[PDB]
Amino acid sequence: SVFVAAHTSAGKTVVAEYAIALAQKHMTRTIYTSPIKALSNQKFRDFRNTFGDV
RNA sequence: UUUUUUUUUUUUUUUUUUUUUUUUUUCUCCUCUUUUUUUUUUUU
Repeated sequence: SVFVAAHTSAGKTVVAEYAIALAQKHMTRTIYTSPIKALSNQKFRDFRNTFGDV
């Protein structure tokens, strides 16, 4: 279990997409929670063309 | 000078069967009178 306290936004997302890529090697599922509508779809768009299905 | 968030119309389909109209009651029952019975025959 990891807690992160930093300042840059995308810098914290590296471990997030590390876990996301790690799930498909484990065949499990992951949930991403974004408590704002604009950011909720930006990560989906970022990871759609990047890999897999979101 | 009034921001931000609260998903939606149950899943399933590629199961066998070798009979035949109907169907099941009603009891014994005083017949009145000119008769033997006439008769061939011919014209259809």
